[PDB]
Amino acid sequence: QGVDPPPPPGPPSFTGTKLVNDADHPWQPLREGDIRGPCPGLNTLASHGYLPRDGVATPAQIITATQEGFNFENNAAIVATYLGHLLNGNLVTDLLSIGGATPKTGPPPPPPAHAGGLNVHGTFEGDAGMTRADEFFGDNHSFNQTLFDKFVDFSNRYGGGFYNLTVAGELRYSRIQDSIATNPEFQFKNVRFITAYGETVFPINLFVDGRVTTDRKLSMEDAASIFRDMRFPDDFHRSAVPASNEGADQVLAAHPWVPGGNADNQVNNYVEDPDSADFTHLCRLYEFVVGSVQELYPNPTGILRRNLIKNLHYWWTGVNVAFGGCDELFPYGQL
Ligand SMILES: *[C@@H]1O[C@H](CO)[C@@H](O[C@@H]2O[C@H](CO)[C@@H](O[C@@H]3O[C@H](CO[C@H]4O[C@H](CO[C@H]5O[C@H](CO)[C@@H](O)[C@H](O)[C@@H]5O)[C@@H](O)[C@H](O[C@H]5O[C@H](CO)[C@@H](O)[C@H](O)[C@@H]5O)[C@@H]4O)[C@@H](O)[C@H](O[C@H]4O[C@H](CO)[C@@H](O)[C@H](O)[C@@H]4O)[C@@H]3O)[C@H](O)[C@H]2NC(C)=O)[C@H](O)[C@H]1NC(C)=O
Ligand SMILES: *[C@@H]1O[C@H](CO)[C@@H](O[C@@H]2O[C@H](CO)[C@@H](O[C@@H]3O[C@H](CO[C@H]4O[C@H](CO)[C@@H](O)[C@H](O)[C@@H]4O)[C@@H](O)[C@H](O[C@H]4O[C@H](CO)[C@@H](O)[C@H](O)[C@@H]4O)[C@@H]3O)[C@H](O)[C@H]2NC(C)=O)[C@H](O)[C@H]1NC(C)=O
Ligand code: HEM
Ligand SMILES: CCCCCCCCCCCCCC(=O)O
Ligand SMILES: [Mg+2]
Repeated sequence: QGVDPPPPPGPPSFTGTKLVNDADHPWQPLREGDIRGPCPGLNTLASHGYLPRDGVATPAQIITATQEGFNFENNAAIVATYLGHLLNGNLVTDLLSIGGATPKTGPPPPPPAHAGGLNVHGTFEGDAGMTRADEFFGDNHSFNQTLFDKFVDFSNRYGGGFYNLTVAGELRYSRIQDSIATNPEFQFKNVRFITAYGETVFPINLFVDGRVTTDRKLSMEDAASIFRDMRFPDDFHRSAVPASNEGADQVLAAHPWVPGGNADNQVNNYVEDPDSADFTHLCRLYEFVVGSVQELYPNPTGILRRNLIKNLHYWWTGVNVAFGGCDELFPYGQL
């Protein structure tokens, strides 16, 4: 009949480096029914058993796994997790697929809500990723070797054969240009505009071994291991401090860019969207997503309403800090 969802975990008691690829968290191959998706972080945590190996988890499990496995900073974890859960999870069973649809999330919600997982395109998952292709081309979730070859090429050209912040700036812009030129449905606004800059520094801040204190750069071997194989590097130690999107501002500054998309189902036709969230208007992202949730859940009652109210509040607790203060919205009132 349903779960009563607990508030998110706080930061871990211990926030230093440690071995995370350890005997208790072995890489294992996929079994029948195991779900993986567009996030290499969550994929790796699932494939090492930091998350349930089937790739379906509670918000609380995701937050603790990202903290334990990578030292993802607590508020960043809260912002990402409840965004994903509100839009793509089952609020009654409190389960989120890190990939596509699965009976493992339990009885479906009332449409147009779907609990279809992180693979669902258009409000969270979006275009111009590093190792995943745009949904327009037919597969937004699988590793794409051609795109990884470009990652390697840009690492050779700008990072001495490694991925570093200079490479991130160049690759992000070039990937936007690829999508402008080839994807007539290309969108780069609202949630995606914000998440696309953070995702380009996560490999530097979180995939580079935490024992490396200076000149942080990711080898192509380690990159392939995580992005393709969902496997921690041998002897991997997590970041020595909680971390998330440090340096994302510099990635944007290297090639200033404005939220928008290709208009009128045509390539090379990018039009700015002045109403979109951007990095000096972050609260628009909060308002936009609350609106999206109302479209998914036009008139909830009972346990569904209760769990929506709670999850919206949990998300706001992270957003309020991460975005430097946003007025909380109450689309369904209070408990
Ligand atoms: C991601 O990874 C990449 C790749 O690893 C990494 O790139 C390195 O980035 C750093 C900067 O962040 C680079 O280091 C800097 O290089 C600057 C450019 O150097 C060129 O020009 C120099 C200046 O020349 C003057 O004099 C000549 C006359 O001889 C004249 O023609 C010019 O017009 C000019 O006036 C020159 O010195 C330099 O050449 C030397 O070094 C090369 C070897 O690279 C050698 O072949 C030459 O014979 C010569 O010894 C080169 O041609 C440079 O200006 C800059 O200098 C500043 O800092 C140093 C010390 O910090 C001070 O001494 C100096 O006063 C300056 O203030 C600095 O050295 C580095 O070269 C990149 N490496 C590679 C391989 O690309 C990114 O940083 C990474 N990103 C992150 C975020 O980590
Ligand atoms: C892995 O990921 C890669 C990279 O995203 C996918 O490859 C891309 O696939 C798409 C779809 O086939 C390609 O898009 C098409 O590109 C044509 C132009 O290509 C040239 O120009 C680019 C640079 O701008 C070069 O990189 C490329 O090598 C070519 O020289 C366009 O003409 C096409 O447009 C036509 O169709 C659209 C859609 O209907 C219309 O809007 C247009 O008006 C037009 O008629 C189209 O956009 C894209 O070029 C591919 N990129 C690369 C680098 O290969 C893989 O499919 C994917 N595969 C898997 C399974 O891993
Ligand atoms: C906390 C919960 C998390 C959620 C809900 C989440 C969700 C997502 C989603 C939906 C994408 C696809 C983005 C898109 O196509 O637009 C993505 C990409 C990504 N995530 Fe996660 N993520 C989380 C945590 C993490 C962590 C901890 C890391 C790093 C350790 C990470 C690293 C990445 C990277 C690098 C990408 C880009 C992949 C690519 O472009 O090739 N994420 N994530
Ligand atoms: C891929 C996981 C992250 C997705 C969720 C990120 C949404 C907001 C990112 C941070 C934007 C600025 C906030 C900050 O700097 O603290
Ligand atoms: Mg994507």
